[PDB]
Amino acid sequence: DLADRFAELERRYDARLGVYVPATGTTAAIEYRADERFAFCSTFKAPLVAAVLHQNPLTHLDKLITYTSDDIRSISPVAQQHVQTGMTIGQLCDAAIRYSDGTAANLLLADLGGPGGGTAAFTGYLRSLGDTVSRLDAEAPDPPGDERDTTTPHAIALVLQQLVLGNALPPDKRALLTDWMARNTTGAKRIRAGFPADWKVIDKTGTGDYGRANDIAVVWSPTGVPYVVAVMSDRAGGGYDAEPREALLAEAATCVAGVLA
Ligand SMILES: *C(=O)[C@@H](NC(=O)/C(=N\OC)c1ccco1)[C@@H]1NC(C(=O)O)=C(COC(N)=O)CS1
Repeated sequence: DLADRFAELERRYDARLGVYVPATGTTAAIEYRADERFAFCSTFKAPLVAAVLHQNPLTHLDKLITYTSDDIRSISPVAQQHVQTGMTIGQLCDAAIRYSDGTAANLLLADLGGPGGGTAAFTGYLRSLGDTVSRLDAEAPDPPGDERDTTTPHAIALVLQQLVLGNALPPDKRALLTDWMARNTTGAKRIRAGFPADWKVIDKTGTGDYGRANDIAVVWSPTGVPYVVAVMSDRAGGGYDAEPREALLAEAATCVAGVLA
């Protein structure tokens, strides 16, 4: 029984854990706290890039964006390296997904445009995909329970499913998004750690205060059967400085993989 295993992990890591895997041909949906709200953290950057791709011709990826000192307000491993030259939209998408770059995400939000520095248009994009649940309210750089900047494992899984496996994006734009997630550098110790090496994993991570650790993935079996895996967690019991625990997500993913293999 998965629910007992998930509950066991919650006690181990003094955590709240949310899990959703959408149903397939032969597997029922896996769900644990799947309709509870958890902070997006950086996981919004995957649908954000989808929004930017959708909104523009593909050659918009070549548009150079300039930025300066006061735009670097959050963890931005790539954008800090290129502040003196600027970065193209394509480079920003790359950084936002593969390095979870905060500045890159803010600039992409600004590119999408509109009220709240792009957060309203980003939320509008999710609504267009039938997601009435998620909301983005602020930029990089939220107390536990607060509904601002939250999604649910259920909602974000269905969004990722449409983006990667469905037809939310035309194939050419879909492949750009899928490739960036495939080449992600931040996810080795999360969902990836729970699935055997002969399963393909693409993902976008999220990490925050109050022990927040997320990962959203699409995985493929050795025979090419895809599954969407959304795992979210926080550790409110440790306060603001509670350490995020990647191992919680690795273990949750291992339990899921055991059911799907
Ligand atoms: C997105 O989740 C974002 N994280 C942050 O910007 C955080 N603090 O600013 C409010 C934060 C808190 C703890 C760590 O960062 C970026 N994303 C990610 C990510 O995992 O996607 C990280 C991850 O660090 C890892 N791998 O442990 C930090 S920056």
